[PDB]
Amino acid sequence: MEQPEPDMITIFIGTWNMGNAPPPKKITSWFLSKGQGKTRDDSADYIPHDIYVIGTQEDPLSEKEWLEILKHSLQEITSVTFKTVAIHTLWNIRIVVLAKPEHENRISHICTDNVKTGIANTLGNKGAVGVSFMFNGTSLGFVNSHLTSGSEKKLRRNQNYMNILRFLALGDKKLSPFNITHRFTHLFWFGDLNYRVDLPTWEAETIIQKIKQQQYADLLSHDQLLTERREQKVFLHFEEEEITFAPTYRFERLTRDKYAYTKQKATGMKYNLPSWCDRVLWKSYPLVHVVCQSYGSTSDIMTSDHSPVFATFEAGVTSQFVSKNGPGTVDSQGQIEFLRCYATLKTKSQTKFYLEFHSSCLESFVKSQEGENEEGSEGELVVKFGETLPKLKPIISDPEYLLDQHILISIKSSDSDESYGEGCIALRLEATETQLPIYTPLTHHGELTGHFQGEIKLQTSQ
Ligand SMILES: *CCC(=O)Nc1ccc2cccc(Cl)c2n1
Repeated sequence: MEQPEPDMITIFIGTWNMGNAPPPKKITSWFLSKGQGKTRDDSADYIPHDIYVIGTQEDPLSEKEWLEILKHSLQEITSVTFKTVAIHTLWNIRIVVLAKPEHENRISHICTDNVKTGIANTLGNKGAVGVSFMFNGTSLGFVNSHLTSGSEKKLRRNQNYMNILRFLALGDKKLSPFNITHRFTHLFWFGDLNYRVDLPTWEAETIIQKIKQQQYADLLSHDQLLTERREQKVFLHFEEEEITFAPTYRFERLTRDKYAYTKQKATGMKYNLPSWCDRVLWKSYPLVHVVCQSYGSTSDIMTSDHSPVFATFEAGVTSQFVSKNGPGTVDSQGQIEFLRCYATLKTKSQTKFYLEFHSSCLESFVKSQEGENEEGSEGELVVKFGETLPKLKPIISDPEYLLDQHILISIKSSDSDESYGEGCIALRLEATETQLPIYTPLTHHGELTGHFQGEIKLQTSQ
């Protein structure tokens, strides 16, 4: 009588800087996506999300204490006893992953890790925790980061981001050229990112007035995370839902009627103008379904100087496919061919380069011959592969499997074997047996290093 495997799941993401205070007795509004912003319909209150991922900062509770509160809260809402997938804490930064009991046998390869940011003085409370796992055929990653505080420290926040994405060891370790920004079908990155509204301190009361009027436009135009992202300084190739809720920091505790922005000994004589510190971003592989269903803040949880933030997503997932052939052999009906491909690189290096193709649809990664270096008009390096690239042999040829897969590409130096650029190509093509354009930007350490473009021709069993 087996339940069919899902094609889509819903995921709840929560971030809350708890301000080193215990929570109030009731926090269900958080998990219901109720308050300000893009909120969830009342008619969905009893429908459980498939996965709940809860990130805290300045969390004063034990793992045991917080798990008990979380599981009781979800049982009250849904009448379901959720299973603990993973819990990991670095200092007072914590991530909890809970899942419906029906998903226990769909989840495998659970990993946790942390990154400590800063050196000496700036090492010891900021960094990130994360969790990854497989959900049937779909790889999921989750990062909760508490970045450097202070309105004048946006560059340090951007440096913290680059250290976390380089050093957090999640996902398939065989994907050696790839950082967490390429290892997952869906990656969610959330936390107290600590970016501020960059307006003069003497405009504090003006800002509060704007908030009371629910007029966020002239504040969001100065939000450091939106401006740094627009300038490609941080979170390149991530998405965020439009913000339609009030700044979530810095509140007087025990009400939400008052923003506490003035400099005090307790703040290091820093101002904390109202800001959207608490954020949820994501990055999914090309042409995979991901839709943000909610993004908002609670109004009734007041123990911290931050309000909790929620976001919910409908995310596409795939099945664990088994044919008569693969896994454990190739299906010769299938092939992936790359035609007239070239990489354009920002590097000044004059080494030869080769490609590596990594995918779950291959028995193991494939290494190309070296390309032929030319100079582009505007000074650049162009690495030409012609029709020289290997024919990739997928393990399963069924189009219902193969059209849902992705090929990770690394371009590596022949001299050093180091990646100069990583990217991802979807096989969700408009046509099979047809030459079609392909394209990915290439990044390294999450910054743009080039592009890969050319044509693909996909052979399936149909
Ligand atoms: C966390 C260490 C590790 O290697 N995890 C791992 C291994 C294999 C995987 C396959 C597919 C998806 C994921 Cl998330 C995997 N993670």
